[PDB]
Amino acid sequence: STGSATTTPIDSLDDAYITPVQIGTPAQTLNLDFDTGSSDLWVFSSETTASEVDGQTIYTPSKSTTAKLLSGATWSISYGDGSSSSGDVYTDTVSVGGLTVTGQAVESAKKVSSSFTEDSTIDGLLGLAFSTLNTVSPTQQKTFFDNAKASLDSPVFTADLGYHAPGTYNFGFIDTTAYTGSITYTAVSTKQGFWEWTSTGYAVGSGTFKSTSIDGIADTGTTLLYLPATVVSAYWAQVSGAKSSSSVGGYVFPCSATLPSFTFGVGSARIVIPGDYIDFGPISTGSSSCFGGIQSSAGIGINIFGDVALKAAFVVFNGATTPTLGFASK
Repeated sequence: STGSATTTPIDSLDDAYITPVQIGTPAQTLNLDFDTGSSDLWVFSSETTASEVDGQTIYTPSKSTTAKLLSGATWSISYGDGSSSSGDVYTDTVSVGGLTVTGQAVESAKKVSSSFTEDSTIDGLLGLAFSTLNTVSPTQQKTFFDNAKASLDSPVFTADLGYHAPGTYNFGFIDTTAYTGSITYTAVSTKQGFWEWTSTGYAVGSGTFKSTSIDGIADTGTTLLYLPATVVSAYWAQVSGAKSSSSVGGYVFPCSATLPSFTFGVGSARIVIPGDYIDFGPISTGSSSCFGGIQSSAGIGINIFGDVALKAAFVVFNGATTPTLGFASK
């Protein structure tokens, strides 16, 4: 089997992307944030504290003939940005782009933090990291991909995120028309539960590529590219007027600047992020100061190849017995 679904930016900055997902019988379609940095599929629901719902579409398990309550089970998750959610657990039929998993754990939110409430466009998350990170207790549950894997034509999914445009998540096949040149594959460590890999270096604009190992995670659920302070400083030093602002929370630059590209290494191959992808717009409405899309990972504890990096590539998440990542230009 295979699946193919379009993913759409939630706003004009590509802050996140939403993908329609069918849950239950008859189908209830919710728009979920596919997150290769986590491993819970959780939704706003009929059980979510009413005051914490503001415009989201909810899953109502009592209207699904295939929903089953997982007796006694609970879940509770906290994300890197300080957001969180928690609740109880159903299993139900879940379909993505024509690919159906029966008995998928669908985690129903009883509580969500303010950032989730305040985002009316995201109806929940669909985790695509390794199932070892799943937060269901007492017994951890499998991700959608983990459950689908054996049935897929090939044990893979691909992320093809657009810049200020829709893109695609495919399951079970590689669309050879969706990228230029060849896909370079690189090793993955699953030790921390992420799609963790080692980039071979970087370049700033037209500068010569610096060969240096940068361990980090491929994370579709993180907006920006978070890299070591040395790398990030080297980038912003090439932008006139750029500076790190503790009050704003990162590097800012004059909105009139022409941003250089940023290149990261995948083995001997190179992915070039155009300068425009690094512009996240005015720090506040009407400001002539803009927020940068490459920021320091110091204090996160891990480097994160988020959407700013991933949307410059066609990315293969290879879930074979020994997982790997592939990157191609496009």
